[PDB]
Amino acid sequence: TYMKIADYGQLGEYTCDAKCDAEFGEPGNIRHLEGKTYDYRGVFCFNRKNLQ
Amino acid sequence: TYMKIADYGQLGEYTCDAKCDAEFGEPGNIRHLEGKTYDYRGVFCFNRKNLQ
Repeated sequence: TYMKIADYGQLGEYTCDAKCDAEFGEPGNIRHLEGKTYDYRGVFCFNRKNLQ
Repeated sequence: TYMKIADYGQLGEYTCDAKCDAEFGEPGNIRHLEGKTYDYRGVFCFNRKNLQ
């Protein structure tokens, strides 16, 4: 698994220079998603004399 | 007791040189049998003066 940072939120807003506080902004998502892995295999035979 | 192995089995068969296997053979017998032993004894007497 791994992280999938989606979109940075809008944090600042350019307020007026009188208020003694900021204003809330939109958050960001991280979307911790995963993924699997597959396998590959096979076989093959032989004789012993027919190979010597 | 002692061993009495009867007869060695027939193991090999001169098979064809294509099959990836042998063929089973007859077994052998061992006949763990026993035997006892007998005893032999007797007595004979004498006088004492008549022997001096």
